[PDB]
Amino acid sequence: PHSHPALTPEQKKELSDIAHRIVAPGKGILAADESTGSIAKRLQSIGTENTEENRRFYRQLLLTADDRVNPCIGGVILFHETLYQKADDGRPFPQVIKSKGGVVGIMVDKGVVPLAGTNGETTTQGLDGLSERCAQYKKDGADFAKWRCVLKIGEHTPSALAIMENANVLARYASICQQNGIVPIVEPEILPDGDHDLKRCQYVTEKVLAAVYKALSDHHIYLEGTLLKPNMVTPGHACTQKYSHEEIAMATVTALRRTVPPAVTGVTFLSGGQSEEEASINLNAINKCPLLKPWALTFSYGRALQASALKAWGGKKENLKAAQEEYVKRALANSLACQGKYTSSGQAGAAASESLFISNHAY
Amino acid sequence: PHSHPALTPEQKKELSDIAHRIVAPGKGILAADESTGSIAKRLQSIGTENTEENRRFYRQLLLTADDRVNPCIGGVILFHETLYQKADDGRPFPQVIKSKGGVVGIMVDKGVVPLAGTNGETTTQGLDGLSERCAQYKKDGADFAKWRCVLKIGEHTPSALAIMENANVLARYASICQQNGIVPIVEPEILPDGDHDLKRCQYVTEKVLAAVYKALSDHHIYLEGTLLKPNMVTPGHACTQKYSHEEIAMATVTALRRTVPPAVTGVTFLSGGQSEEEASINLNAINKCPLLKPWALTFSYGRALQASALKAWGGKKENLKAAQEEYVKRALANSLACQGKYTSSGQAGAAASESLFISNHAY
Amino acid sequence: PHSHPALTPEQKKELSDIAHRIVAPGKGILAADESTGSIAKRLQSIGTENTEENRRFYRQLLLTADDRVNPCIGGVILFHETLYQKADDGRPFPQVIKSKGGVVGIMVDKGVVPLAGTNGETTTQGLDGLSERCAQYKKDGADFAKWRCVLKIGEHTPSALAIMENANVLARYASICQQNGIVPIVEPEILPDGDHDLKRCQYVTEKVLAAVYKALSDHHIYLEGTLLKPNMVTPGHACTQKYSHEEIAMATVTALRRTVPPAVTGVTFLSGGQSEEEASINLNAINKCPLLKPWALTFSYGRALQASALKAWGGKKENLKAAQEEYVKRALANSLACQGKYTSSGQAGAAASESLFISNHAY
Amino acid sequence: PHSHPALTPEQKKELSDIAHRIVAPGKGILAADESTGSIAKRLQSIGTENTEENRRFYRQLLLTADDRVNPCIGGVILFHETLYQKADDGRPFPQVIKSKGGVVGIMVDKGVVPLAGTNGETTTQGLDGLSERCAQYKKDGADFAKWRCVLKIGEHTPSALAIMENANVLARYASICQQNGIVPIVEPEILPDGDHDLKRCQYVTEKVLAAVYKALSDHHIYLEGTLLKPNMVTPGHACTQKYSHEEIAMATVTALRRTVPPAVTGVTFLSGGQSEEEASINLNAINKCPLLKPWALTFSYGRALQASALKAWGGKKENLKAAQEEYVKRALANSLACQGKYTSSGQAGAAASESLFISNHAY
Repeated sequence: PHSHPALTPEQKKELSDIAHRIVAPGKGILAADESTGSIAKRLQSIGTENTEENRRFYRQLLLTADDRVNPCIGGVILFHETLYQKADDGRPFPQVIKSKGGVVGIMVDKGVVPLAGTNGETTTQGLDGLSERCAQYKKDGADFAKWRCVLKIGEHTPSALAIMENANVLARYASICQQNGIVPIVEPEILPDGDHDLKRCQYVTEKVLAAVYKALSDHHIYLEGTLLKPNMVTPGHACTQKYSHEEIAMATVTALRRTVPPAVTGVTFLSGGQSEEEASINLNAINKCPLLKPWALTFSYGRALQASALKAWGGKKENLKAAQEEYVKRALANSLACQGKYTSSGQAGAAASESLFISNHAY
Repeated sequence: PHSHPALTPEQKKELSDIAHRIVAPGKGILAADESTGSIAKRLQSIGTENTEENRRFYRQLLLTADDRVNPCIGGVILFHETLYQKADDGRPFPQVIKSKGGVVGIMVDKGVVPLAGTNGETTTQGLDGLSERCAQYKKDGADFAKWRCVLKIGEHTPSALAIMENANVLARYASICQQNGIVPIVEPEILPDGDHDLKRCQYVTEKVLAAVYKALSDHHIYLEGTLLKPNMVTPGHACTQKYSHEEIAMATVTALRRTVPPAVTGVTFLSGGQSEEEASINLNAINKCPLLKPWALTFSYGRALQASALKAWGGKKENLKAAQEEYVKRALANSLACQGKYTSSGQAGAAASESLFISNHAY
Repeated sequence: PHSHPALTPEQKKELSDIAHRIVAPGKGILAADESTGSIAKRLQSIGTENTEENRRFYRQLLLTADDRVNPCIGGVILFHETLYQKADDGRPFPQVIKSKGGVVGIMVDKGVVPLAGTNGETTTQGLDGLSERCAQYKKDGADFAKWRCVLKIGEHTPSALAIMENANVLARYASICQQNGIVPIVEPEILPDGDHDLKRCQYVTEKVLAAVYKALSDHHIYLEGTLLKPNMVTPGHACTQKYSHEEIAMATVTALRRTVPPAVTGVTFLSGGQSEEEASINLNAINKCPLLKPWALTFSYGRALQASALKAWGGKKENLKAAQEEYVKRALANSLACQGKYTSSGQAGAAASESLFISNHAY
Repeated sequence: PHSHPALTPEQKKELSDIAHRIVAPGKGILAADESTGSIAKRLQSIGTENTEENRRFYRQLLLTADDRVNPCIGGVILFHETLYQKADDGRPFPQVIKSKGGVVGIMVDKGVVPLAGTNGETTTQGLDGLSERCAQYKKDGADFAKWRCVLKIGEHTPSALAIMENANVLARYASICQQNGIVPIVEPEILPDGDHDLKRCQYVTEKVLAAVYKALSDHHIYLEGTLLKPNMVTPGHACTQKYSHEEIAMATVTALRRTVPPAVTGVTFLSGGQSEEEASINLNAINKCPLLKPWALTFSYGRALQASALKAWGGKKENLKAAQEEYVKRALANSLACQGKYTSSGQAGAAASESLFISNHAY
């Protein structure tokens, strides 16, 4: 084949730098990119009703935590609106994040659309005018993007089509991102739904990440300028078998060692519906695993950094400080976790709510 | 693999029915899907302003030609605007087209975008929200769609990536279209720009189409409810070698025979810069080839059907009929060609001057 | 991509001719390429020891059937032993077959081997030193070869690995073949085992062939110099649903129309455990399907052309004439079948015999 | 996809162990797999006849080395003949190797065959009956195999086909090996021929490796029981650009980092026509490269470990020890190089190579 460099030595430089700053030792990613609909559900869980002001206030709450958070938070992924909102003192949100030492992230995909002829599988849209939006985003203080692709494990899922198609689109988004000085977080999300064991999930994970990286190679993606946001290898939510956090750290680290090349700056694990405590404990064991990890293994948590804070806040403006505290605790807990310096109480405790719902809550 | 029917027998029936109505014996397709920018170039050449009224009137001009055209036109591809425009009688253009026995088509892609790391190669965007647009377009009288993917021949083109990428986007588009009852026209266009000869073009056409069809298989596209709009195998527009139309017809038919499966209802060739007369002659000879053709071999012309009409229109009502007649002449000339009944007219007058470069100065 | 002529006009010529002559109207293929072990199993049934003499005589009994078979069979696939054997008159078997108007075939594959990591799947070996063997076979009067890959429909079969593998190995065998002036018959045999219905078989068959022809394209295969020896789309050998001959005919032709490009000279269906009469009846209805078939649709039968002959012989020389007749009559019946001119006393397809799997005993 | 364990936990364990022994810190591989034909040319340069004994004596010379190489040689690759030859003391060669601490290897490929339609490209044969060959070789002390694949760089090479095909064939060989408890060494040798620079080769290497690993994943290969035998990223032999060993080391490790998953136990580079010193120097620079190397970077040298010793022999049986010493020094030198503790420099001024191409004479 004949090379035709998509990026210049300088473009590659900026990309690597940004990536290495987000995953810097002890730092992780705050997933604050809940869409108006996602947040609407969560605000109502405490009794609060959805509204722009409430969203701004809530996001501010997380973003204006005391400086203890600074060494823990390497980046914050935001939703389109929050990016253009301002703190009570009139300082635009990206500036607050930036002054705290982090890089501003943006959710760029436009949701998942079904694939015809599949067993309910999907692909993700958002490629239209992506360049134009990536140009505005960076100009407005965005250094990285996030694009989510969902995969599901079943009797005949994920299919060859689902895997190859989803990989191919993630590769496209990534390519576009780099061209505009944007670092792309490739999120090949395999859903925990099902009763499949640890082996199945691990096996699936290996297969999908294979396709993912081969695709990136075909599309000429600069891996040093990318972050991987995969799922931790765990059993299905309906699996009757209990596994030790070590088995999870094992299955996870192994899948990665077999599919993720060293050039990848880092891996930011998603909480995937795990309780706050559990999320940190697993991330700890993953960094406590004897195997050789060529890249950072940190977090990119959403609910696993907001649960207790949301509850403690309860919409009560007076509860601002009490709510921010919970946020801070989880952040520090995970800061240690991505280093293997975390200690828990063998379970979960307060951070153990959530609850598994099977065909019960439509709303 | 495990089947999961994308379409029910009823959906397939409709699709196969529509695709058959467009490529019926002796009928072709009128491409009137120029966008505000494309049509502008054509209006300014004759001296007419690029106004909505002017575009509307010219579009009407062709869409209201005498009934002799009814048997020649199986479908008319319209641009979003023209689709929602009314004729002087207050009737919506689609109703006007379908009353005259024509099937209404719509252009749904959003243009070509660069592929990073390639040699000026591209891909096509437009998939975002396509289902909602296709579902709605169906509600407004459009029965078929059109999507264009541009490929190019060069020292290192088309590349594996460009081929794989465009082939995949086309299959995505089709899948979506068929889910909304819309018949997809795959348009894997291989540009004639260059100095390459017949052999090379043919060779590339065979690879592009093989890839295109395998992609449709992976995507479970219903081949019976599809039309393939390709380029005719011709040498480059700078090649130094005269080729008889017979050779062109041989190379073209051979290429299609090697890659386009029989189930494909019809092939609608595009002019691609050929003179009106040349488009008719090559299409005529294609149909005259001794090789077995298990699919309709007709046209889908733009400039090759409109060239003389635009010129004979002058941009004023006075030449309304004078122009319509040129269009009528060209269509029935091509109507005969897609059956092997056309007989070369010759060359003497009423030709079209596509841009003034080395002519006149003070007129 | 760029061209590098795999074959020259003269080579393409020779191949196209050889292939067309074998599938000439009314003509089919006799598949007597049973390996020493395979034939031993058949001889054991009639009470005849597996002696090279016995093998030579039986093969002779088939090849020396009077001139009535001449217009019926255009090709004879032999085993390495048979190719070098001589008939009673001292003339070599290929000369015998040749004088009778047929072209000699030879099996070249080395059997199937397991694909580790698959649900008991296989792939086929035989590529090592193939070129050398093909050059020898050619010098010895062999003008076409046979390579068989086995695939199976089941719970998680056939898988992507198997499909990709066999499709690719066939293309290797094919390419080599064309280089040595041998016409390759590509045989992607999908076993009829299992309780899978007709629709399942059609789907898998469609997908397998789509992979096959994409593979041939990648390897630059000359489709006009190739034959396809597929399985008919029939229900599983344990299906409880009863199907008519017209249904299997429609399913087989539809599948083919969706995968086999017009350029492919001919399709030589295999028996696949079908009865002698059932095979010919199915072949006939297939050629009586209203759907346009761009290529020849003949047979390449083994047991479906030998059973009665082999059975009547009983290892007794004096039964020679009776045995050969059972054969001649079988060839004659199929000769009409490939032309769609086969009708038994009743002007309808004969009813089945056992059909146990449809009875109440299969519940 | 669905998990179907190709190897039991103990099978994986055996492979991991073998592969790890071969590339333990400080150890490398001795490449003595020169076929009878190839070894002949070498013997001709030292005025020696290529006979049964002469070859055996030469192989003995290397294998019956002073125990000082015991910590240097992790494994030795033998040709089929040598595997069944015995040393003067009456011990079969594989016995000598084992006792001295090294694991016995055997190259199993049967040479390269031309790919049709390509610009003189190739693929490798050897898969036929490979399984039974492995079961026997294993029986006779073999623990690891070798299969070479050649890919040349040029105007349009390597092609997508050569990459796809060679990758698939390497994976087929790998699978068959692991099935018989043999560690397979994947060798996609990218020829250094031509005037292409450093960047072109790195690019091609990245592409080739990307395909190799995807194919291994598709075939369900156990990465922990495999070794890659790639070329170092070095410019073309006809290139006219001076590159320091530091530039070579950088380009090389980065390529592996972007493709080779950390699970790959080790990488045993090949000399690629390099001189003994140059190979030791480049390997040293490669190991002392600042970037994180998750796999063992060692050697597997033929000429670069025999050159001087071979010359010293010059047929004279007396020269035995003097020649054996030159080999010991080379082994020790490289033993230090595979750890990045080798005193050197490398300047094309004193002891230079064919620097003619860089010379003004090449203008």
